[PDB]
Formats: sequence, structure tokens, C-alpha cells
Amino acid sequence: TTVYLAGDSTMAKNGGGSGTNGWGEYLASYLSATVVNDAVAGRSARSYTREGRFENIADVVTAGDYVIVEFGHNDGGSLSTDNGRTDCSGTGAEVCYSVYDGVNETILTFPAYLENAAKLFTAKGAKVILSSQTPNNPWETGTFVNSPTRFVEYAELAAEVAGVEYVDHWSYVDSIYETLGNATVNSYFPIDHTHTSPAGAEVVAEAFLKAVVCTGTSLKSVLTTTSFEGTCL
Ligand SMILES: *[C@@H]1O[C@H](CO)[C@@H](O[C@@H]2O[C@H](CO)[C@@H](O[C@@H]3O[C@H](CO[C@H]4O[C@H](CO[C@H]5O[C@H](CO)[C@@H](O)[C@H](O)[C@@H]5O)[C@@H](O)[C@H](O[C@H]5O[C@H](CO)[C@@H](O)[C@H](O)[C@@H]5O)[C@@H]4O)[C@@H](O)[C@H](O)[C@@H]3O)[C@H](O)[C@H]2NC(C)=O)[C@H](O)[C@H]1NC(C)=O
Ligand SMILES: *[C@@H]1O[C@H](CO)[C@@H](O)[C@H](O)[C@H]1NC(C)=O
Repeated sequence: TTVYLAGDSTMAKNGGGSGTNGWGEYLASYLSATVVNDAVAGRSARSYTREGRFENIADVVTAGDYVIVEFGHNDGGSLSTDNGRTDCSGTGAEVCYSVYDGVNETILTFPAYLENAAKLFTAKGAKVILSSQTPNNPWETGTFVNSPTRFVEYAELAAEVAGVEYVDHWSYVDSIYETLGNATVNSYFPIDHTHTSPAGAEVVAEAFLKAVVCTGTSLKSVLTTTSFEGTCL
């Protein structure tokens, strides 16, 4: 069995650079399956699609493999100054057009990109898990702020529409960050409020697996242990 990971610098090998790392690098130790980390820094649901990276997973995924998809950090902003990452606003079948990189691009909503990827994989027999984005440092200001982005609820919506599994990685990470406290969580964010140090990436991976165990996600079948701190939500 293979587990394919799709996401951004919060998941990817080498993180956002400068000594940071992504949570996907800490998962294989806890799974009896092979992990393929196809996350890449800087990507959004839009740009991951445009670059053919969902298609590349589709080519190689087979029945019974898992695909975990987690976007949101790079999906906001303004199409008026199109950075190639921002999705069209909305939750459904809305379309936006913008010239980017020499093309008048057709741009979908965040849920539509995820639903489309999910359909591709599901029709081949893969088990798709959509996961909400991780939080930026919720202790940046010295007290704890739980401020989910719109992309958290959008991932849940996309899973419901596509008929696949949802894991609320956001909430499980923010729950453990609240309990770890100001000093420790700030130490996970060495250069900015997004990219985690190796210790933080490990915590973030553990929180994904806590969510899986607590929610009963299908991936539980390949987990090697359930010994993770925190509580079920
Ligand atoms: C929540 O946890 C926080 C993190 O643990 C904790 O904040 C830390 O508190 C300790 C104790 O007071 C401070 O340690 C003291 O630091 C001063 C020197 O401080 C100044 O220099 C540091 C280092 O600057 C260099 O490195 C950083 C990081 O790479 C660069 O950004 C920077 O450009 C330099 O190269 C700097 O981090 C400090 O900055 C904080 O403070 C200034 C205002 O004073 C803010 O403007 C800034 O946003 C930031 O908050 C500061 O410029 C040293 O003289 C002492 O001996 C002692 O070592 C840590 O500085 C402080 N760290 C941070 C990240 O804040 C919070 O207190 C805690 N919050 C709550 C409400 O409890
Ligand atoms: C981009 O394509 C759309 C769809 O055909 C069109 O409405 C829009 O005018 C095009 N944009 C540019 C700036 O011409």
C-alpha cells in the first residue's frame, strides 16, 4: 500500500527552507505503508492542479492506495495582483479568469479543485482523505488565538460533496498548541509564523495521527501505534 501526500511547505520535505521541515516527513515512521511526499513549497490547490501534480499522482495511484490532500495556506489573496496561487472565491462551481504566466487561465474555487482531484483518485479505487490546513503560529502575539481560515470549513465541504473522508488537522494541531503553551509553540516557528522547525513538524504529524485515531479514518488500518498525546475533540 502507498500513501501519497499532496500539500505545501507545511507538509513538504525541507519545509520553507532555513532549517524548517514539513509534517509529511514524520509520517512514515508511524505507518506500515510506503509514504510518497508529493508536497511542494508555495503551492495552492490552483497551482498544484495547473502544474499537473494531481494528475501525476493520478497516473501512479492504484486501488487501495491512500491520497492525503491538505491545502489552504497559499489559497487566499487578491486576483487583482494575481500571484498564480489564489483560487476563485466561492464554494461551488464559480469560475474566475485571470492572465497569469502568459495564459488566460480558467480558475476554480478551492472546493472544486479538491473535489475534482478526489474524483480522479476515487474512480481508480484510491482512498482519499481531505485534511484541513495547519494553523499559523497561534501564539505569535503571546496569548492563544484560535482563528480558523475559510479553507478549514471549505475542506470539510469538499469532502462531503466528493464523498470522501475528512480529517480536521487544523483543530487537532490548534488543540495541542493551546496546551503546549506560549514558549514551546513559539520555538516551533524559527523564522516566520508559518513554517515549523523539525520538532514542530513532528508535533503536527502526531496531531494528524491523533485525529485519524479519534475520528476512525480508514488510514487507521496502517497505523503502527495510537500512543499520541492530546485528546479527542
Ligand atoms: C511568549 O514566548 C516568547 C518566546 O519565548 C517570549 O518572548 C521572549 O521573551 C524572552 C524573555 O523576555 C526574550 O529574551 C530576552 O531577549 C532580549 C533580546 O530581545 C531582543 O532581541 C531578540 C533577538 O533578536 C535577534 O534574533 C531574532 C530572532 O531571530 C531576530 O528577529 C532579530 O532581528 C535579532 O537578530 C528578539 O527576538 C527580541 O524581539 C522581541 O522583542 C521586541 C521588543 O522588545 C519585539 O519588537 C519583537 O517583536 C520580539 O517580540 C528583542 O528584539 C535579551 O536581551 C534578553 O537577555 C532575553 O534573552 C526574547 O526576546 C523574547 N522572544 C521573542 C521571540 O519575543 C514572550 O515573552 C512570551 N510572551 C508572553 C506574553 O509571555
Ligand atoms: C479571459 O477568457 C475569458 C473567457 O473567455 C474572457 O471573458 C476574458 O475576456 C479573457 N480575458 C482577457 C483579459 O481577455
